[PDB]
Amino acid sequence: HWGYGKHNGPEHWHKDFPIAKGERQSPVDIDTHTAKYDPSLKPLSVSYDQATSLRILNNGHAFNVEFDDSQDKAVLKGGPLDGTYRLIQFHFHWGSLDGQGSEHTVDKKKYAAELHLVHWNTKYGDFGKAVQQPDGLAVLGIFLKVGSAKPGLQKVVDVLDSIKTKGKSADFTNFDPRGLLPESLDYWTYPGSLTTPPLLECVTWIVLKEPISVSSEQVLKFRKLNFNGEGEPEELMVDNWRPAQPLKNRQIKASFK
Ligand SMILES: NS(=O)(=O)c1c(F)c(F)c2c(c1F)N(CC1CCCCCCC1)CCS2(=O)=O
Ligand SMILES: [Zn+2]
Repeated sequence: HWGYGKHNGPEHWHKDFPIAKGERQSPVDIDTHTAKYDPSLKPLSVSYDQATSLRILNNGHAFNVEFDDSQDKAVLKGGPLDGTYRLIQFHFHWGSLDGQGSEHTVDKKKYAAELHLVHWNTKYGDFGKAVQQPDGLAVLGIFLKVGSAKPGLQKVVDVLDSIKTKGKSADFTNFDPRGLLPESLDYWTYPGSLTTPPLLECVTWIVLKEPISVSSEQVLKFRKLNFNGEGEPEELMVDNWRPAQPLKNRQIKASFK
């Protein structure tokens, strides 16, 4: 029953998930002036050359591209991380309008969408164990602005009509997530949470400074998806973002000056 509506949206989630009011919730606004450059932060190591995509799923929240995570095929290392984190899936959040849709904001600026590449710390053995740990996940967040198309996004765009409604999936092999990355891997980082229920406080967030551009047509195709299942009243899948949460007793670090 949680969702993004008037009667079941972010404002309501604390009743079923009291951690919603916790000490390390995400997303947050990234105040670029008060983020501290940390010269000890390492470059991010994104190793996606052996990624094995399997499937794309509409789970009633977003669309989700899932990978084989039963071996170290696509991993994230370095940056603020001390472990080796395996890619399990990516998904997006987006708006009804080009001027909203991101979860994180930058100096209060909202982007049209935000890509989340989810990785789990291999020292915990499975994803289900990892989400129970304060250093279980590392989510790489990438902003999307509307402008020129992103060619490496088009294969995703093109399959969306085959997963229009909740519970639909489609085979999605040989997708290369390197086509979704910007030129720079400069980043901000802070400790936070899942941005959807169950809102677990298990995530090291790494948000890239440089957005990617996508076209107005690419994001318009995201907005054709449905929150509902087939045979139910149509509800367009838009505005599936949680707003910025209190930073509380946290410092956002920058890898760059
Ligand atoms: N936004 S976020 O990056 O913090 C985030 C996340 F970190 C995740 F790990 C997952 C998310 C999710 F958003 N989702 C959304 C799911 C999470 C809970 C299970 C199924 C219900 C829909 C929402 C995809 C599955 S998931 O891979 O478990
Ligand atoms: Zn997300």
